[PDB]
Amino acid sequence: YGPNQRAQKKGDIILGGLFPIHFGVAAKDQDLKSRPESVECIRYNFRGFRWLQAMIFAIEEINNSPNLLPNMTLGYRIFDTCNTVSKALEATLSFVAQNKHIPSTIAVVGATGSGVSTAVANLLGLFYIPQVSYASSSRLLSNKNQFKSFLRTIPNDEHQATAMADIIEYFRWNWVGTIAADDDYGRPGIEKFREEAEERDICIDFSELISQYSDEEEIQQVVEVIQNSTARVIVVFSSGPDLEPLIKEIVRRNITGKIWLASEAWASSSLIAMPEFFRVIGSTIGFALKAGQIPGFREFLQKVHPKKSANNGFAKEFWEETFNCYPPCTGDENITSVETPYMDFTHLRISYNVYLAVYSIAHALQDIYTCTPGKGLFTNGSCADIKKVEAWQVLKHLRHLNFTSNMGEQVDFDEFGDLVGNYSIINWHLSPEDGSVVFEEVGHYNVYAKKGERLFINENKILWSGFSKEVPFSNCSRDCLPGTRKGIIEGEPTCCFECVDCPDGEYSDETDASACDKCPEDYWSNENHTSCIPKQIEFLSWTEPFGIALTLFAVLGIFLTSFVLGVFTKFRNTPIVKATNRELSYLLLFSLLCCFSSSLFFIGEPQNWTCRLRQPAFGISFVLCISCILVKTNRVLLVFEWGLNLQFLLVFLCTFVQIVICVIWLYTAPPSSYRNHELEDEIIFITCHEGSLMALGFLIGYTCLLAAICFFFAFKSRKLPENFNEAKFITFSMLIFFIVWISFIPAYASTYGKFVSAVEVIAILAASFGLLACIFFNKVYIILFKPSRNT
Amino acid sequence: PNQRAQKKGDIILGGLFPIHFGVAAKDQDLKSRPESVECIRYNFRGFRWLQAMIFAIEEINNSPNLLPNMTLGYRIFDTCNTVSKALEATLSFVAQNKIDSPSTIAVVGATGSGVSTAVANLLGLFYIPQVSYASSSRLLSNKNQFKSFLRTIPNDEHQATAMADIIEYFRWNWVGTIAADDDYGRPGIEKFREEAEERDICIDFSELISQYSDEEEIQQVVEVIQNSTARVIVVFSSGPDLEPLIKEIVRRNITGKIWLASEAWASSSLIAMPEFFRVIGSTIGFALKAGQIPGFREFLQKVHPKKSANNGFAKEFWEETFNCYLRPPCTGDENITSVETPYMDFTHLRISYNVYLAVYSIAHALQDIYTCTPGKGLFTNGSCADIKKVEAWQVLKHLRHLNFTSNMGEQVDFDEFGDLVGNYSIINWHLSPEDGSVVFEEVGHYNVYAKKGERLFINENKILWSGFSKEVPFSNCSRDCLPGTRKGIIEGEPTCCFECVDCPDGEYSDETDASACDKCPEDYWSNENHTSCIPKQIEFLSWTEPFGIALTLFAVLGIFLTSFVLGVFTKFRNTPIVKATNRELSYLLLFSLLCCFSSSLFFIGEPQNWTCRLRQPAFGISFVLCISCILVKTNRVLLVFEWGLNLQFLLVFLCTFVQIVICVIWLYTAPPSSYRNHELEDEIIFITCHEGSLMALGFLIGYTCLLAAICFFFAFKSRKLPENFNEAKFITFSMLIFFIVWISFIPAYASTYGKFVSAVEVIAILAASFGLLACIFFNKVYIILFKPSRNT
Ligand SMILES: *[C@@H]1O[C@H](CO)[C@@H](O[C@@H]2O[C@H](CO)[C@@H](O)[C@H](O)[C@H]2NC(C)=O)[C@H](O)[C@H]1NC(C)=O
Ligand SMILES: *[C@@H]1O[C@H](CO)[C@@H](O[C@@H]2O[C@H](CO)[C@@H](O)[C@H](O)[C@H]2NC(C)=O)[C@H](O)[C@H]1NC(C)=O
Ligand SMILES: *[C@@H]1O[C@H](CO)[C@@H](O[C@@H]2O[C@H](CO)[C@@H](O)[C@H](O)[C@H]2NC(C)=O)[C@H](O)[C@H]1NC(C)=O
Ligand SMILES: *[C@@H]1O[C@H](CO)[C@@H](O[C@@H]2O[C@H](CO)[C@@H](O)[C@H](O)[C@H]2NC(C)=O)[C@H](O)[C@H]1NC(C)=O
Ligand SMILES: C[C@@H](N[C@H]1CCN(c2ccc(CC(=O)O)cc2)C1)c1cccc2ccccc12
Ligand SMILES: C[C@@H](N[C@H]1CCN(c2ccc(CC(=O)O)cc2)C1)c1cccc2ccccc12
Ligand SMILES: N[C@@H](Cc1c[nH]c2ccccc12)C(=O)O
Ligand SMILES: N[C@@H](Cc1c[nH]c2ccccc12)C(=O)O
Ligand SMILES: *[C@@H]1O[C@H](CO)[C@@H](O)[C@H](O)[C@H]1NC(C)=O
Ligand SMILES: *[C@@H]1O[C@H](CO)[C@@H](O)[C@H](O)[C@H]1NC(C)=O
Ligand SMILES: *[C@@H]1O[C@H](CO)[C@@H](O)[C@H](O)[C@H]1NC(C)=O
Ligand SMILES: *[C@@H]1O[C@H](CO)[C@@H](O)[C@H](O)[C@H]1NC(C)=O
Ligand SMILES: *[C@@H]1O[C@H](CO)[C@@H](O)[C@H](O)[C@H]1NC(C)=O
Ligand SMILES: *[C@@H]1O[C@H](CO)[C@@H](O)[C@H](O)[C@H]1NC(C)=O
Ligand SMILES: [Ca+2]
Ligand SMILES: [Ca+2]
Ligand SMILES: [Ca+2]
Ligand SMILES: [Ca+2]
Ligand SMILES: [Ca+2]
Ligand SMILES: [Ca+2]
Ligand SMILES: [Cl-]
Ligand SMILES: [Cl-]
Repeated sequence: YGPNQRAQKKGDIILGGLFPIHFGVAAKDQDLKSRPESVECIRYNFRGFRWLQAMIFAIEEINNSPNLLPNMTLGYRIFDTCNTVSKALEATLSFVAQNKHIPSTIAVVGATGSGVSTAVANLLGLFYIPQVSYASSSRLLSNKNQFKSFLRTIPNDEHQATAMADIIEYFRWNWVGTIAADDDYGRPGIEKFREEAEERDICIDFSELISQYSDEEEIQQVVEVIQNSTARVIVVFSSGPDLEPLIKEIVRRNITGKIWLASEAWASSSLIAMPEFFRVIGSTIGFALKAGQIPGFREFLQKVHPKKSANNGFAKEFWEETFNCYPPCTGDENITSVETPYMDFTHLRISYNVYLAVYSIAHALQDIYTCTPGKGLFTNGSCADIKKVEAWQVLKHLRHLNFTSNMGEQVDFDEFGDLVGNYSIINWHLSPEDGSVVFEEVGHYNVYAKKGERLFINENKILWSGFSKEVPFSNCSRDCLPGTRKGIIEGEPTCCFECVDCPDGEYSDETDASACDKCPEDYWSNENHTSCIPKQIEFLSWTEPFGIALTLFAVLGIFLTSFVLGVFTKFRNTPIVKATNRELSYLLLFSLLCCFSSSLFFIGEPQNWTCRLRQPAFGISFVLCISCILVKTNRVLLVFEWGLNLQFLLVFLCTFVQIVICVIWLYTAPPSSYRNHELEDEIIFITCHEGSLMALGFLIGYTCLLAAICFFFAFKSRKLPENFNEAKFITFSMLIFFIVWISFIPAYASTYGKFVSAVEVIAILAASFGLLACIFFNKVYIILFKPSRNT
Repeated sequence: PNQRAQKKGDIILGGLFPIHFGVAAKDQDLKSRPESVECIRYNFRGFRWLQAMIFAIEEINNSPNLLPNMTLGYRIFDTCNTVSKALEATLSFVAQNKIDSPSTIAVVGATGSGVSTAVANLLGLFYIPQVSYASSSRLLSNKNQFKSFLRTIPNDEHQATAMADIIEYFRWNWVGTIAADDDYGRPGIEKFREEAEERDICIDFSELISQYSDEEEIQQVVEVIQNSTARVIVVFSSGPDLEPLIKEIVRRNITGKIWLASEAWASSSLIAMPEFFRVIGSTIGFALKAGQIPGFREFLQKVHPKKSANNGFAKEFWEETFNCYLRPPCTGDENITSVETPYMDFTHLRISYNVYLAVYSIAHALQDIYTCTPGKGLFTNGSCADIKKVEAWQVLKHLRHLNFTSNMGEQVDFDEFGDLVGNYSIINWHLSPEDGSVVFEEVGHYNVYAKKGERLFINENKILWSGFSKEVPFSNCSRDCLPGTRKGIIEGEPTCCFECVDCPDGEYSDETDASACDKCPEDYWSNENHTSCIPKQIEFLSWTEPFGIALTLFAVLGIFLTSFVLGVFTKFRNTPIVKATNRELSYLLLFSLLCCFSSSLFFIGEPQNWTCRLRQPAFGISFVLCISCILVKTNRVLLVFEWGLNLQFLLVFLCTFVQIVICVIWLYTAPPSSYRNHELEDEIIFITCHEGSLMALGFLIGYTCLLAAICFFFAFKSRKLPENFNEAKFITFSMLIFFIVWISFIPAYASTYGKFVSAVEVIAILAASFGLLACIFFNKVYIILFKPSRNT
């Protein structure tokens, strides 16, 4: 006969009912020293009584409506579960009694716990009795090979975990921790969330299991792992009662920084949503089912009375727990005078599910009632009769039930027995009028939209941590700027890293970089390694300051030479001084002008033209000059041997020799004007590799031997003072030439491109200048100052 | 139910065994009234288990001491591995208590964690002891919900720990998981995921299966298995819930993986088939420890459908064995020893022993109830119960405090969670050479009593991989990191597969699998392979150095020449024939030159503050002395312009001090610093000497050069006064050589590093002073060695 505290009402058809009027049982572990007696449940739950009242109201409204099942009445045998499996199981045993004078229940609306409903459906489905639950939302109840006769008016919990992952990815967090009740409601949900979050590149720090029967040390361990971690977001998948101990311990230890992502079961629970817990838990964003509309329901709630309820048996205990009677009292108080979750509501969510379940079973019964004897759902097109209806026929009609909810909706269960709905997203607020926690809706989750466009959050209503209004930071490691790269911290997950600076020559312009990048050769990483500033190029320039000095020196040399040439041109036909060789004079002067001009080739970038011309350019020009001044010496060879052609002919041997060398590189290995940087790695010199070294040596040596013979012959006879004994002058000249080159070799041996070229040009320009000077200074002086030209 | 094994007695036990493997797959669309479902495939192992229970019961009934005059009856049913059959059997068990709101006292068995949960939810309602023998889920240890559930099989958390330990023992880190979607696979796989994740082991994929998943789910699972690179696959499932996946695997011929079997299917007969074995090679599984039930086999060899009225399962057993009918009509004369079945083709009793132990434990609980004495009982006030009217909760209370010895001499004692622990044997699938059946050879041990870390013990010499090879396959996400490289993140992949990037020059990485390169200190530099660093190159002139050798020999030759000429004078040193000049000035100049030369001693090795801060000013003073001496050497027309010739000495001993002045300044203002510098080479450390005070060196050098310059001007302007070979010209040419050398040598000092800088400096000095000495003496020495014409 089941328990004695129950709600009961007769009728042709009887429906079952399991509601959590209490919260749990008295935890007195029977040591079995005596016969174990029936355990007792302890706490009270006004929400559960609201649900039971909703079911009773639905049945009464069905019995009152004249169209749905006329000339037939609905009865019920509603029991209490106290949220435990033992009570539900004894109740269901009282249900299926007559199967194998007692009424035979045809349908069961209840089992609000996914652990409770599992154990109930295991037993009901053995007799094929339809069980229409309203609040059990575990996914395991979708295995229609196990629970053959289980339907539910509440959506499955897959979309809830998906929505949790979507919310976490929307605020751009990647470091969270998960808590789930060690039950059939938290385990599968947390596993689904784990996979959905790992596929979205989200890292999970810790994962713990709790329960209302967990001892104190395990709660200590959980609080420790919560405190010892850096994750700010905590995804809780549990119900009110199985969460209350952890909340009490967290309030006692005063952990304040975290953010709670509430699941639907406890996001609106009065056990948790109280101010003293609110000050500590801070910000909670949770889900909620869609509201309902049961017109005329409040006026039914306001009529509950202990004496006017013979059918209802829990009304007495309700009166007691709400007024503390039997301190005996009157029984004529007002339910509106005290504030309890009973009528302190604005949106009916689970009560609407109970209403809908009762109405769906009534509609299946009507469907069986309005049959046509030819188009039935059973074998041979036959159909069943409502006077001897059995449970399996009602199950058959429920599987194919498809009707219209008074809100103008379509109600029809899937092939997995469940419905589907679109969640509201609420965020906990503190009412400035009362102090109580009030749930304000801030977002929506439509599950029909395509994957990726389902969530809609209105961020300006979310109140963060009570005061501030910017999204808190809950990443593992700080995201560091461009110029740096991620660096593995071994042991830690893929979301936690250090970041190391990029070396020079590599850059990174992106945030969250995986590696730095080498830029092309003529580019180089800048001072912040964020962008390769185009590199600089090494060579002498014309606007260059020291290049300016050099070029002005060259111009002055040419000016002096040409002006002296013109001054001669005054006396150019007064052989008074031209007792020397006129043509040799002009030739030497022009050779010097051109050698000077050669410096044109050392002030800018070398194209093959520039380099391979300039170098041999000096060669020929200076060699001409030297040979000319040399032949300027006494005619000893002429004395030893058809016009003076000889003199010209003489020079026009030596010259060719070196012109010879030029042509060789013209077709063997001409110098290469190319870019070189390997010795600087930051700036690219533009140098000119010698075409054939030893052949340059040969050239220079030939020239120096010509100069050396000139030197020897000018000195050895340097003491024959003819017209101021220019032997000595030219000797001193050739020696200056020697010394300059000598001393300047080192620099050429120990320097890069730029100053190498600069020193080379200085050397040449100045040496030729000195030659010209040493040869003319005296003569010009005398023929400008002492016009004593008779001998 | 109708078919059952029933025997009467004073005390009744219950049993639940999977005689069949499952029910006939047929979906009732409920067009008609549903009827009793039927079971399809036979299970000889379950029948051996049932026979073990019956054998234990009858043997206890035959013992004189254990339950002396009592009698044990039993009512054994079949679960068909489904929940509905078990639940209707249970409803048949609790009929006596159900009528409150043939009473059994205890039930032995569920065989399945789902069946166990569904049964214990109902049995714990009446406090009836349920002693399972194979239910190994961890959810049944929650004694707040399953009050009266005891099991004689170890829990399955140690099994997940053992699997993680095996994986980290064979050095794998890229694995994948498969689980049955029931109360046995899900908790085990979650526990293994935790245990692996804490050991830094990666899990590539994670799937769920069941015997009811249709072709598309299995195809998606096989796609996930194939499109991955993990070789090791852990499987937490039973035989039936794994058979479809195995069929699909053997059809698609996936033939590369390594299977880590859980206990349920490691020794299963549905999976251990020779045809499946070709593609499921290299199977490594767990097993319970063997038992000894003496006299069991002979009891098995007596089954017969006629002489078994208590047992009812014998008829279908014979029909399934001989494939007969009681199509060809059957006859009770066959030989159960002829056909080969999982019934009698066994070698170790592992789950039959658990049934034996469960029955014996219930018997010993009843015994403890029986040999109790008043005042020493366990119930209220020390009171004790009567065995002739024993109730279920009393046997439960006695079972919680049960402690006895097995037939093998071990201590059976249920933990406070109602489960006794045991070791694990570790087997590996082999192929029998004779017939061809799969043979399970024991290759390892797992002791749960040893401390964490030294529990596993594998014998590598017996494991054979893939049938032919004998080296452990490679199943890592990425190949290892060789020395000289470092790990590099791939943005999307998990932590255990990376890339290999090279350490830059200046950093090395000797360790394998290094997360970052290390920079060697100031003294060292990376190798070529960036493996270890070697010391950075030092930079300075050395004495054994070749060019240092050339320099030092030049210095020695200079000193030799000077000193030899000094001695040659010493011959004529008192013949003022040539000494018409100033004797003492002569000696002073010669000594100054010898010492300036000797100064070169300070440019051939590393500078200590001594060396640098002495050498530099060393040249200063020595050469300045020499210059002033030769200078004063010119006739003092200034002296005429101006008590002994002290004046001359005094003269010089002004100028000198000036520069000695400068020295003392750096002596206490900023003396040069002999330090190491490398920033311009980064590979070899020069050992240079930063100037103490630059502009003051400039002042010093300038003072010296102005002295030289006045000497030059005065020697030339009068360079045409040929007194004793007009040495005015000689000394002028000298001072000019000095000038030219310094001029031309400035550039190198301006454009070079340490080493050749010092070398050029020393060359310059040495040679210049040499030339001075020469230009001043060559002629005079020549004449007084060759033309001794000294009269005027
Ligand atoms: C925490 O880490 C995540 C990445 O794991 C960051 O999310 C990125 O945010 C930027 C800016 O919106 C996006 O461009 C990226 O696409 C995001 N990454 C991914 C994978 O979507 C997040 O910004 C970090 N949190 C903070 C405060 O910076
Ligand atoms: C799913 O959430 C969405 C959000 O409103 C609801 O879909 C809307 O319903 C109304 C009426 O059909 C339309 O005006 C909107 O256009 C719909 N939005 C979209 C994107 O289609 C819907 O009501 C929710 N699901 C249920 C069963 O109510
Ligand atoms: C599990 O672990 C070992 C088996 O390897 C058993 O301990 C050994 O038992 C024998 C005899 O009992 C001793 O001689 C050894 O010294 C033991 N070895 C160690 C390391 O202790 C142990 O008995 C097994 N546990 C059970 C319940 O059988
Ligand atoms: C696969 O990855 C693991 C992870 O390191 C490697 O394990 C290492 O193996 C060497 C050799 O014994 C050990 O010295 C290391 O200590 C191990 N690493 C860790 C963190 O324990 C393994 O070597 C890799 N597989 C192969 C074939 O190289
Ligand atoms: C401008 C100069 N040539 C310069 C530039 C190219 N050449 C050179 C020398 C040395 C090295 C490296 C080394 O050996 O250390 C590389 C190049 C020396 C020149 C012009 C005309 C006639 C010359 C007659 C005689 C010497 C020079 C002459
Ligand atoms: C050995 C030499 N001193 C050398 C070495 C140190 N000093 C120096 C010069 C220039 C720079 C950098 C720059 O300005 O480019 C750095 C150091 C020049 C010396 C010895 C004795 C008397 C001297 C009298 C006059 C000049 C030199 C004298
Ligand atoms: N889905 C919840 C049931 C539930 C929904 N809302 C609730 C509110 C309070 C308690 C329980 C619930 C479960 O599986 O347990
Ligand atoms: N322990 C398994 C059942 C099991 C163990 N060993 C077995 C051998 C054969 C069949 C089933 C089993 C479970 O929890 O369900
Ligand atoms: C709890 O922690 C917060 C952190 O600031 C602090 O403000 C508050 O005073 C603490 N309250 C108690 C009771 O410790
Ligand atoms: C309760 O008492 C009466 C009867 O219900 C009602 O009119 C009254 O408004 C209620 N009291 C309050 C404070 O609302
Ligand atoms: C049944 O479902 C269809 C569409 O699915 C809808 O048109 C109809 O209104 C539903 N109800 C009935 C009674 O057909
Ligand atoms: C199956 O896989 C194995 C290994 O690749 C190969 O030898 C064999 O040919 C494949 N096909 C069949 C039918 O076995
Ligand atoms: C047949 O039964 C008996 C056992 O007593 C014996 O002849 C023999 O063992 C059995 N046959 C075979 C092949 O074992
Ligand atoms: C259990 O039995 C053994 C053998 O009598 C004994 O050693 C032990 O003390 C007993 N009690 C416990 C708690 O083990
Ligand atoms: Ca309930
Ligand atoms: Ca990923
Ligand atoms: Ca609640
Ligand atoms: Ca780790
Ligand atoms: Ca079973
Ligand atoms: Ca099996
Ligand atoms: Cl509600
Ligand atoms: Cl076995």
